[PDB]
Amino acid sequence: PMEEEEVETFAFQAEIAQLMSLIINTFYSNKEIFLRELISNSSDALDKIRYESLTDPSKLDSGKELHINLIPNKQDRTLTIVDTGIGMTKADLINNLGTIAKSGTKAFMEALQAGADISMIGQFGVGFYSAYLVAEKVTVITKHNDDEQYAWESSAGGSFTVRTDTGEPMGRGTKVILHLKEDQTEYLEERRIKEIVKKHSQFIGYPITLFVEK
Ligand SMILES: Nc1ncnc2c1ncn2[C@@H]1O[C@@H]2COP(=O)(O)O[C@H]2[C@H]1O
Repeated sequence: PMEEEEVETFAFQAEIAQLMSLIINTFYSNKEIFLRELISNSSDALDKIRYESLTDPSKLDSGKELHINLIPNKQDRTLTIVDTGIGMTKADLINNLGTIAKSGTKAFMEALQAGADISMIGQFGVGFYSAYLVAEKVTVITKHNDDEQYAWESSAGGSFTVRTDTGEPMGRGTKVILHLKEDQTEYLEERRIKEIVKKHSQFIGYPITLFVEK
């Protein structure tokens, strides 16, 4: 019997959409920073669950260990960043990843046309969009204590979708799946992945594990 599923389609805030287009349709050197950005956010989410749980231990019922996994997959050209942080609720997703204006956006987009490195992206608080340096399509699966597991997704172009996730239950945390663009498969190489972790994500304060298929 046929399953039904609710999809909600949202427009990105105008300047996000401008920023997203700028990321996708300009050449940038040094695109490797995208991974530093996503580890940072897991690091943030990880600090959050750690602190929130000192207030309330039961918040770790969804899992005690707080870590980041990196999962490259050469068959489907996805690199997946997994954390056991606080996760995002449906409203966390909609507000935080595209809906609500960010105050840095205009300044950063002026900083790029003046010729700053896309490295600067973190300090303007629009670092998540660096995913678009290397990915044609991003999926975010997220599970917060206070909420059901949701999937956000966007091929840029002005829009993203949210829906309840029907895939594997995660427990608590965030899964960012980068569907990588063809010319960017280097971020599937465990050599390359190790290189950039050690270069840029040195003193994130949670263990990081790379899983290599073979
Ligand atoms: N891995 C993650 N876990 C929890 N929340 C996240 C994650 N990635 C992004 N977010 C939310 O998306 C937001 C984007 O801007 P900020 O990094 O300031 O804050 C980020 C978080 O609020």
